Amino acid sequence: MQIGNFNTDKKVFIIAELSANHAGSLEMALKSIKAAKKAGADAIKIQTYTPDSLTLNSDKEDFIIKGGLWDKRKLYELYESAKTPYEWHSQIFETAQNEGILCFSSPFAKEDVEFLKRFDPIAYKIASFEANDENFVRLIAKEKKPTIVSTGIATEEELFKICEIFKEEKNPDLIFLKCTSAYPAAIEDMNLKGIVSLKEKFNVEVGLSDHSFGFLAPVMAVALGARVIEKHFMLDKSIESEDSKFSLDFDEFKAMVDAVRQAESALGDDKLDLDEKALKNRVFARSLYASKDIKKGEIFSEENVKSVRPSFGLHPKFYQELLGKKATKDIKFGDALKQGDF
Amino acid sequence: MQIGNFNTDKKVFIIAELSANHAGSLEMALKSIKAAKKAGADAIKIQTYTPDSLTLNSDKEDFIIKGGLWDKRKLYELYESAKTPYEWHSQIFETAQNEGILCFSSPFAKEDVEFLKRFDPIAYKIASFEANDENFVRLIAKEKKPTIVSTGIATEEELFKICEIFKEEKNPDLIFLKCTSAYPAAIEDMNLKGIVSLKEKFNVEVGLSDHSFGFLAPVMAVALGARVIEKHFMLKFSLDFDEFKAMVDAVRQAESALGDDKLDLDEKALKNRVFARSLYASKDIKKGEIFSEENVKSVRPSFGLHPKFYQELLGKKATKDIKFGDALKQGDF
Ligand SMILES: [Mn+2]
Ligand SMILES: [Mn+2]
Repeated sequence: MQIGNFNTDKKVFIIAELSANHAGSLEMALKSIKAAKKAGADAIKIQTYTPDSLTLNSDKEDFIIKGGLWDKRKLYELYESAKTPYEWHSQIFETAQNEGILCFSSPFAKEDVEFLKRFDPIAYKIASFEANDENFVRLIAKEKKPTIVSTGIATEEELFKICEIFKEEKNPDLIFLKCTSAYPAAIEDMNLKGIVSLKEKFNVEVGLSDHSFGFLAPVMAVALGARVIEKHFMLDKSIESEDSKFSLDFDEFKAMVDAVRQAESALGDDKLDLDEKALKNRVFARSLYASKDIKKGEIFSEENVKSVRPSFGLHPKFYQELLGKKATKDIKFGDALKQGDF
Repeated sequence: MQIGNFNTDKKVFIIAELSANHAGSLEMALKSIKAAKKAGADAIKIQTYTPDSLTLNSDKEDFIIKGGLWDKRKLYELYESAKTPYEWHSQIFETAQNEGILCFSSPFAKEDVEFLKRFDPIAYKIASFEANDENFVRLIAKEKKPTIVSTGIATEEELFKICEIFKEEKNPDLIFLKCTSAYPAAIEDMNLKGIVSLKEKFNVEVGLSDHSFGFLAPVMAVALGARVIEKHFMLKFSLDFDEFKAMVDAVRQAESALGDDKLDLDEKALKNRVFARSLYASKDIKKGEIFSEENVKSVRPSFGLHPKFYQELLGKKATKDIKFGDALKQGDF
């Protein structure tokens, strides 16, 4: 299957999430896009929403944040500061095109999709929190583009309902991501084998949305069959934002890309053919040799035939058939047995 | 599957290959066994052979080594110096029990197996070079013990014959290892996907014999389904105590991060579902007003109606006065 011009069955699709790590600056946003391409990412993912896309402008208990940096402010106000403006989208997509990196966005409402259609995005991203919204999922499926869905909070019934919707809307490019929580979350809670379970149960392509640090999660995801890797990206390590705690800077993201690319090539082939190095080591494989001198007409036995290294003699499969036959030639001790010697 | 007292379906069986890294001194060998437990290995594997077990005492071209440290010497001479003497096995096995680590050996001839039977080994190891010897494989398979086999040089036909032999001799504990060559071997040449193919084609347990440095091969092997990791240990391609301990911790890190296939929501996943989408009143709604896009909005948090009701809810009438920002519930329509 293909995302834009990218074959995800040949290379792992590494996505750098621009997220809110532009810190409200278009200059930092454009600087981050070219650096993600320099880091080795294949696509940049921005978030397209307005506060109306996400929540309600209300003073009620449900809509005020508890305990965070916004310990008593509104959800509408939080999403306002972290929003990626519509005004930047023209420059963001064009800057990604100039740098050669792919670009797509994560919408959060119907209005964001209608705005995104003017860019004709190669793919769509459904965040974990919007996965249980069938009407939103159906609206994105009608776009007939590869859709990546985060399964962080979705139940199996909801994941099954997502599949039926994509089959209903005749959209075959559905990808499911396993989510890993950000530290101090423990490694035991990663459950990276859910990548395999997601592929088997729902017959979709699978990937990893990694909010953890290090190489354990992305490197194992490649081995587990994940073909899309998503990591949050920020240009600077002092660029404080709403996601700077679990994001990667240019150095760590480039290092993660190299770790994932090494895993890809180290996955190699299923074929059990003997490589050039394996054939060089097969010289010292077991083979049948003469463990004593054998005159013509003498019969072969355990006493004059021995399975030894190197492999220049008869293959050890001949041992039972060879035993009891008569030598056709004079065989000195240490001679490699050949066909015709018996 | 159980190897001795080790249950291989719960934990990855990490084997430290002592090989000839004792340098011909029993004092160094016993120190290596004590370090394997500190590194986190579950078993140490020694080699049981005499030069007769491997090759012939001959000066002919076939039996002289080319290009190594033994650039023109005999194969018989190399195996004589690198041998693990039979006299050491008793102390080696007794040291393994005292340190709490498992111990088994790699035989290379019939005579070596009969010597090992006095120790009742939990498992046997067939080196790659002996994998094409069906008479040797049949002899080891008849021991009815878990047998780990290196597929480094074995052909597909030979691997099938090993399975047929183990099926013939009714020994079901057959394990195949994928081999990775040592430096200068490239990462591209690893072909670690053969771990899965070995499991699929031959219906055996799979493992990794790693001669490479780093964590790429062992950590990926855990993800690929390997339940045996084999590494050479020394107190050129071996690992010291620090490198082996670092690899063991890396392998155990991979195990815990593998987790479950189960897709149930964990405690952390349930905490984040609070911020899932739900149906709320996006305007004030008087009793008897019909619901529409203008007065119903799917938003965060999740305290309102589940978004599945959006199609059914649209067009129905409110049964009560609903204010803006109110979570929609069953009975509001
Ligand atoms: Mn994320
Ligand atoms: Mn080895």
